[PDB]
Amino acid sequence: FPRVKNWEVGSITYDTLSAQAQQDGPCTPRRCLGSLVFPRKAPEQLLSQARDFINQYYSSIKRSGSQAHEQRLQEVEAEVAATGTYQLRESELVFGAKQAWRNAPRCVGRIQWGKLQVFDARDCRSAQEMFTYICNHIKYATNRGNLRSAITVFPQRCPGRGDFRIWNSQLVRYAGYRQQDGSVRGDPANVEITELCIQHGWTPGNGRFDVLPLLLQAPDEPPELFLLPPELVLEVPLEHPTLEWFAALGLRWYALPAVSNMLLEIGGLEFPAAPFSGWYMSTEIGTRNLCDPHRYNILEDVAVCMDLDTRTTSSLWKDKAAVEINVAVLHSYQLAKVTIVDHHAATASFMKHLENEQKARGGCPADWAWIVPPISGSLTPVFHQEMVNYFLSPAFRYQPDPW
Amino acid sequence: FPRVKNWEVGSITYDTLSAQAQQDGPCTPRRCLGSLVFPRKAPEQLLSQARDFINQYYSSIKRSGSQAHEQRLQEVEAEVAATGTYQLRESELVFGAKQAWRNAPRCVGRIQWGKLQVFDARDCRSAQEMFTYICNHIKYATNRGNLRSAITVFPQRCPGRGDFRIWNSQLVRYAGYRQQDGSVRGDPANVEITELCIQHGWTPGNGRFDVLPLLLQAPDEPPELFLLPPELVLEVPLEHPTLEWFAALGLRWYALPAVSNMLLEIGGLEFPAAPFSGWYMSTEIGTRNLCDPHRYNILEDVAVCMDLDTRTTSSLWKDKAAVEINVAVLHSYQLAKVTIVDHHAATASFMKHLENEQKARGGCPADWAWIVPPISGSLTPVFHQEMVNYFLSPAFRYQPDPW
Ligand code: HEM
Ligand code: HEM
Ligand SMILES: N=C(Nc1ccc(CCNCc2cccc(NC(=N)c3cncs3)c2)cc1)c1cncs1
Ligand SMILES: N=C(Nc1ccc(CCNCc2cccc(NC(=N)c3cncs3)c2)cc1)c1cncs1
Ligand SMILES: C[C@H](O)[C@H](O)[C@H]1CNc2nc(N)[nH]c(=O)c2N1
Ligand SMILES: C[C@H](O)[C@H](O)[C@H]1CNc2nc(N)[nH]c(=O)c2N1
Ligand SMILES: [Ca+2]
Ligand SMILES: [Ca+2]
Ligand SMILES: [Cl-]
Ligand SMILES: [Cl-]
Ligand SMILES: [Gd]
Ligand SMILES: [Gd]
Ligand SMILES: [Zn+2]
Repeated sequence: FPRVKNWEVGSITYDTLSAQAQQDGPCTPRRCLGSLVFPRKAPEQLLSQARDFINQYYSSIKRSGSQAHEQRLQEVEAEVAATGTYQLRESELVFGAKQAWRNAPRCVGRIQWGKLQVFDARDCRSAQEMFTYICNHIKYATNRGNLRSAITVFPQRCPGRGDFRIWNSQLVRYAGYRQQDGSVRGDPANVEITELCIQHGWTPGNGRFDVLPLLLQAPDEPPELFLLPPELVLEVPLEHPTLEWFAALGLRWYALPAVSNMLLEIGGLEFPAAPFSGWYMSTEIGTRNLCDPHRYNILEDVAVCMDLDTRTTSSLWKDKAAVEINVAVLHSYQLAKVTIVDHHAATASFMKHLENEQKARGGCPADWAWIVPPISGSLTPVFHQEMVNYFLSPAFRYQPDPW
Repeated sequence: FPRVKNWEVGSITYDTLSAQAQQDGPCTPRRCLGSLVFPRKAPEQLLSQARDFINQYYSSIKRSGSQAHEQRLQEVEAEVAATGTYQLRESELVFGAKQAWRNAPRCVGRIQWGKLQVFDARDCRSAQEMFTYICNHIKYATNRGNLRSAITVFPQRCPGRGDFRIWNSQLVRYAGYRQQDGSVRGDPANVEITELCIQHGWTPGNGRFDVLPLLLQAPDEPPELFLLPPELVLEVPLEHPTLEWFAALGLRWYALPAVSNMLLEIGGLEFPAAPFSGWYMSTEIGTRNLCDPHRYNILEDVAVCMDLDTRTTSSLWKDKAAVEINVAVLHSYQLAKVTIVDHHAATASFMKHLENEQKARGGCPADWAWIVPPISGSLTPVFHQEMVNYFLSPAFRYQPDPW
């Protein structure tokens, strides 16, 4: 059991849950690979994961080993012998979706993990039904700006059948257009999906903030291109409380972060289409999406407008510009009554989550590199907290792109 | 070999040097412990370490497999067989100290690793001569503000005789006076060594920036107290370029960071006293030392004087105050003409180092959590660089406090 210390307070805890880690991460005693974004890369096997998820579920509701427990087990045995897969009960699916959030080591927002709206789309067929399940997700989750966590679970993977996939990495993304001068107009992260929407017959725009269509894929069919109703996509134009020229930069961002390209794994079952959404932490927008050199890369533009000395690094013009962009994000979302959390509040809440989980299950998988915010690292309490990273199931996992 | 990606550029390398990692770290495939501050804690083993180190030395001078190379291997073999230990040649000690720096995964300053002044103190015989070696180090390294990197190597550990030790964690450190109610006047990080100085006869001040004496330990002797000559301890009064009241906070910091409590390991030999010094990166002073809640903890005081809304996190008052403190540190050192580097220049030079080392050795041991600075993380290039962490020798190691 690894000993983990908080260096600001001096307290000591032991992570006993890590002993239960299901799958293997990339690290070995010879070398640590914790900084890598991708830690890389049947029926008797499926049953072993299915059984242990069922034992988890019944333990969580006290029905440990009771009458319903053994019958659920024998039910799954027969289903897999008959079909090669099995179906989850609706409560097992809700439980599994929440635990997979709960287990996500890179999520700072997990204090909220017990509050998630699960929409069961497992009866889905055709891309037009996908699109309708999706549009209902967006409307429920946006809630006119009072954002609410939700996940929509499309049908699981099963043998011989194609897959339900959402090709977009998020439900709301801005286009990125390659151009003759080499660079990109819009979001460079989305250059690949933007030329795929264009390939599949989408006439493009020419703005830096053109909302992309959806490329939805039903099993064993090409993807179909749907346009989101513009009144369903809530956006926040960015202004600054005191810098009147900030608004003239024409920056904006969207209200709803809805990740649509990860795979949900519950009890050996795999759901390659299960978009989930919550709300944003301010640094995600104002530091990473707007100030990453390979994203909108606006930081020098703001610094020029602030009349900072951009010819020496030691003036900290980069630091001052980033702070005001983050201020603009917080101010604009609050003025628009869209849910947003600043990085100080979020990390403080994650510390409370760590304490809750220490008592609930003896530890908490956490990825320090991703929990610590991308600005003001050591000004937040998570910087001073040692963390243990490991993989538990149910889980959210990366998956190959469909194409 | 592990594949390593830079996400700003897209470039990919493979760290083939990690396959040579001798000593094991704390991670397993089950769980990564990369965020822990302390990752750890006879003839034929000594020989294999000595042989490896000699091989390194002769590769470094492009004379591998030469007559000199084979003869030095045999010579080390004969001395170990006769005495159980051996002595480094002078040239080997210089090379080994530079390689220990080169190998230190938590150091962002390693672009400089070849420029290191190595003072050989292995004939030192008393605490009094120890103090003279230390004063000569400080005088050379300080160089009236034009800082020069240096290390002084005291005698190696050997059987049947105590170690040389410097009890202080750095050669220059401010007193921390622990108060009855748990508060501290001075630097809270130095409360232990402050109480040991007093217990060993030092008459304490009552300031916040009182320079501590040195407790110097010769073999098999209690530590002895030595006062540093005030004229050898260069200090920088802190002022801000545009906030004139900042000067009235009465803050100061010292010019020379000189770590004195780590163990230097070279070719299986151990040097428990081997102080080394370079110059500061400004975030060490302005962010960690002055703004850590468990250090000087000045953030709220500064934010109040700047008239910031400290009642709500979403004002980003902490971020704004931390930036101006960091500006004051850089401005103040530049005004005093004392060497300092800001976190942007330092991290840019570290990216150059990684490219150099990829060519030279096929990889570079790097601790992401320590290389990324404590403010403005994703605004520096190292945030977006995947890193592999591992232990090479020669090495600087932690060791228990001698009391
Ligand atoms: C309720 C508000 C939420 C906030 C403020 C929040 C915050 C965050 C942040 C800042 C990250 C780091 C993402 C990045 O830097 O790219 C993250 C990661 C993650 N979150 Fe949360 N999150 C929330 C809700 C949710 C929900 C509802 C789920 C799923 C049910 C979830 C699952 C995940 C996963 C799987 C990751 C890791 C993604 C990856 O590894 O790429 N989060 N979260
Ligand atoms: C020349 C300018 C240098 C700069 C700007 C620099 C910078 C740094 C910084 C910022 C750290 C992190 C320290 C902390 O957070 O406590 C570090 C760690 C370290 N530095 Fe450097 N350094 C320099 C020179 C040197 C030299 C000359 C040596 C040894 C000969 C050295 C050896 C180390 C080691 C071993 C560590 C790891 C300390 C630990 O693990 O606690 N550095 N350095
Ligand atoms: N895509 C590539 N790299 C890449 C890899 C990983 C990433 C990180 C993507 N995380 C997006 C994300 C995930 C989780 C939470 C949020 N934020 C939230 N607050 C919420 C979202 N939902 C409910 S809350 C955002 C980005 C890019 C490529 C590599 N090669 C060609 S493309
Ligand atoms: N305090 C404890 N732990 C503790 C453990 C580790 C640490 C980290 C200590 N880094 C000090 C340091 C190291 C390397 C470089 C610099 N900076 C420079 N620029 C240079 C210095 N030389 C040439 S360049 C500063 C600090 C505290 C305790 C344990 N038990 C009771 S207290
Ligand atoms: C190389 C490194 O793992 C990569 O840049 C990580 C670091 N930490 C992160 N932290 C968050 N929150 N989001 C990220 O995308 C990343 N990227
Ligand atoms: C818990 C965590 O490892 C600890 O706070 C580390 C994080 N990164 C660091 N990085 C540097 N450069 N110096 C430090 O002291 C630390 N502290
Ligand atoms: Ca100007
Ligand atoms: Ca000899
Ligand atoms: Cl995003
Ligand atoms: Cl220091
Ligand atoms: Gd102007
Ligand atoms: Gd002024
Ligand atoms: Zn690891």
